[PDB]
Amino acid sequence: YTPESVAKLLEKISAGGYGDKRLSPKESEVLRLFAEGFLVTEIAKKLNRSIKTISSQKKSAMMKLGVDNDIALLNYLSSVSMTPVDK
Repeated sequence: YTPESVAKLLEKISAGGYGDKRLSPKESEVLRLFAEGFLVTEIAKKLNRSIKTISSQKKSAMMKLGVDNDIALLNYLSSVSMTPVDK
C-alpha cells in the first residue's frame, strides 16, 4: 500500500500519467480497490471472480499505463488523483 522509499522513488520515476484521461471500466475497478487497500486475492473475491481474470485485468492496466510494479499503479492513481482518498 504505502511503503516510504520505493513510494518517493516511483512517484519520481512516473511523475504524472496524463495519457488516457479515464482508464477502462474494469481497469478503474481493479485499480480503485488496489488503491483503497484490497489485494488481487480479495479484489477477485469482492468483484465475484478468480485471481486469474483479475491478474490479466491488472496486467492490462500495468502494460497500457507503462509501469513495472504493483506499487507503481498505486502511485499512478494518487499522481493523477482519480479517487478522493489521498492515500
